[PDB]
Amino acid sequence: SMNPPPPETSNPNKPKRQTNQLQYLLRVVLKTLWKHQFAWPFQQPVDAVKLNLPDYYKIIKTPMDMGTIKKRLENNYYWNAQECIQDFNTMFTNCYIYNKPGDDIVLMAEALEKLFLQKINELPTEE
Ligand SMILES: COc1ccc(CCc2nc3cc(-c4c(C)noc4C)ccc3n2CCN2CCOCC2)cc1
Repeated sequence: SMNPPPPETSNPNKPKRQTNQLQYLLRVVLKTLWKHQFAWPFQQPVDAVKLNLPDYYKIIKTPMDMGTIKKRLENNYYWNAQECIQDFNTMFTNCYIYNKPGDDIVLMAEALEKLFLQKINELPTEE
């Protein structure tokens, strides 16, 4: 029932670059969701022990959270913008898999995902 180690956030064996899309992903997308009233449950890995979720890591094999995404962006862990977009999508999908329609956390994830999609709509073009 213990938690796994958190996802990696710093990659020493990978080159680094600054693109307009990565700048938007941190400055607009991540920062807009991070400041939202509903952000706390998504700001660090799910602590299944503290929250009394013993089957969480039996069901969710690709955990992801915004604290991880934020550190990945700040650390230039991503080379392609799509790597970051897929991490946001994984985070929302995990919430939907584990929880039920009508659960408060699901409504919160749905509101954050709608906001994510509104901001992704204006992602700049690839170089
Ligand atoms: C006692 O252990 C903790 C552990 C983490 C946190 C951070 C906030 C938090 N993190 C959460 C993750 C989830 C969640 C996600 C995300 N995916 O599935 C589940 C299920 C749901 C709710 C969460 N909440 C608020 C929970 N409430 C209000 C705070 O006291 C506990 C009850 C607070 C307390």
